[PDB]
Amino acid sequence: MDSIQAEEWYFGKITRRESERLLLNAENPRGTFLVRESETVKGAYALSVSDFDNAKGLNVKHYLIRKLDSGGFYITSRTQFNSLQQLVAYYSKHADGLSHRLTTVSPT
Ligand SMILES: N[C@@H](Cc1ccc(OP(=O)(O)O)cc1)C(=O)O
Repeated sequence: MDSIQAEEWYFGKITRRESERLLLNAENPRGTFLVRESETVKGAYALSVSDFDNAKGLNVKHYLIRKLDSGGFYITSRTQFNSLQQLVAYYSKHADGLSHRLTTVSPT
């Protein structure tokens, strides 16, 4: 499997604030996204996704991706993935509990 660093949507140690600055671009389709390290939960990841909310308008959603020491990743413990690549593919197809499905890799 490709290392996560080879994936166009993986931005590593980009901060939550830096991810919001990027994803709040009004040109980005709803569901523009990247994956990053979590700043608050060591060893976890975050899925950061451009959104349009009925009340808040343009906003960025952040979903915490937990990593099992035994192997695998999840946002909801009932729905586990063997890789971040599998997780991104799954949430690209359907929201299944996110605000919106993933549509667009954050441009850079
Ligand atoms: N519901 C939380 C879930 C969350 C928690 C932490 C997290 O990592 P970081 O602090 O790097 O954004 C990402 C998502 C949120 O909207 O922030």
